[PDB]
Amino acid sequence: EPDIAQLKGLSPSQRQAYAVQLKNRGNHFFTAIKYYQYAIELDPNEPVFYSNISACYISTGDLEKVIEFTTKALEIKPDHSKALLRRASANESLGNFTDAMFDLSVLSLNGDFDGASIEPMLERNLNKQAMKVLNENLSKQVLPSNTSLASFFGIFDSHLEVSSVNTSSNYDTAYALLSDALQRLYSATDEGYLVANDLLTKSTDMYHSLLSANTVDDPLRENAALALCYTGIFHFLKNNLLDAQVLLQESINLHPTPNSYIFLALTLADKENSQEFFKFFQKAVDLNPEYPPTYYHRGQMYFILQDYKNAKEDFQKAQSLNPENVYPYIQLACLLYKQGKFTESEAFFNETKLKFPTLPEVPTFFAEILTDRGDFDTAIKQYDIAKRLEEVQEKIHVGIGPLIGKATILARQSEKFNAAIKLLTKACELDPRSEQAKIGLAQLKLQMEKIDEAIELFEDSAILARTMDEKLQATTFAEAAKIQKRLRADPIISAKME
Ligand SMILES: [Cl-]
Ligand SMILES: [Cl-]
Ligand SMILES: [Cl-]
Ligand SMILES: [Cl-]
Repeated sequence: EPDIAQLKGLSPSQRQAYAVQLKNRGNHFFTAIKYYQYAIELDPNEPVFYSNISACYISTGDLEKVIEFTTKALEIKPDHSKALLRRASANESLGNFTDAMFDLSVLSLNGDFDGASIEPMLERNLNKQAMKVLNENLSKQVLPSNTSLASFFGIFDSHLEVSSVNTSSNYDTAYALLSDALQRLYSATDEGYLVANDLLTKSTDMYHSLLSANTVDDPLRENAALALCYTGIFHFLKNNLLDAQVLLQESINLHPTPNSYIFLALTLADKENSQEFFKFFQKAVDLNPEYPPTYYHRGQMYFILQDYKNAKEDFQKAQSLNPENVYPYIQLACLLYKQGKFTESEAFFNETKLKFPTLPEVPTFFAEILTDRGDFDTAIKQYDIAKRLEEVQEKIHVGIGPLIGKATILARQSEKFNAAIKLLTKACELDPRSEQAKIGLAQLKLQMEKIDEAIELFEDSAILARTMDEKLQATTFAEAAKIQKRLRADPIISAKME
């Protein structure tokens, strides 16, 4: 109704004075947008007009307009508390979680606001942003670390496995390759795992071809089942659960074996419903009640489930079937510890050490328990002993586990900080597929303000991580650090961060 174009043609002072009057009218209509817009048309240099309009759009629910006009207020007064809080809210609603965390971060730098009163919204936006990025990445061929692989295959009898290839077929022209793949697998070396993965795939292809012919042997079917079994579990280790189940069932259909059932159970495992897991292991036991790895793997599930009695019996059975394998001893000692029986656990570890004096598995798992007890001094010494034993072994036993355990004690103890960096850097070099090593190193990079390097280690770690929870954890660290990068990139912000 007032003629704004006409008022626009008046002197700056008149326009400024008329604009206050227009804004005043707007404030009344508060009982509005039209009058604030009029005010802005006349004097675009008053943040009050923009902040007032943005309050209108909150009322009307126009989120995009709230962003537009809070931003206009903030261009003039970048620490306008009301505008920062409104823009963060609208941004959170629109799914712009990074922009919400940036404005909430700037807000906290205002000493008028208790950091603790803003942290819950920073945290909520961070978790939303991590889940957004994780889901995007999931929506749009790498092995676990050599340390993890040595651990996974540690229970099996290397010589038994390699010898399980049948040389009596009249049709099997492929078995030398399967024999080679298993020899390389059970070498427990860096080269071994890489080689095993490619050679098991190639073997499986060759068996798929031989099985397609009109003439096939039982010895042949058994070798094909064995290739499929190990290729299946490699799929599982590569986080390809679907192709894992397919090949493992193919294997079982050809020639049911304990390993085939153990590997299938592992692939489909879920502690929150256990029934199928235990049926698969009972069938594995049926196929060979004297096979130690069946009982050991079932004991681990009972352990996870806190069925300590059944876990003890299964580990004892694995132990009695193959007393020369250190793993059932370790788990028995760990079982004692988790039941609050540290003194018995410690005695069991000491007896195990006498039986296996050169194996770093013993001090490594014992150091883990001491760390859990807060006995950081003694844990360091046990990690030191494990590290020295590991370095001199021919095979991988505990891999970089000791370097990680020691660095982690040193890093949070706090001089030693450089010692922690050197340990974790060595660990990353020795076992480049270890997400544990990358994440530990990234945490220290953050503390010395190498944020770009942190981000890269975190993101690489999420791609490496196997479980959804571990992928989400590493994504969360990456997304948090990207916010840090963004804040540090503004020198005014960065000075206030000091
Ligand atoms: Cl007028
Ligand atoms: Cl204005
Ligand atoms: Cl999350
Ligand atoms: Cl080590």
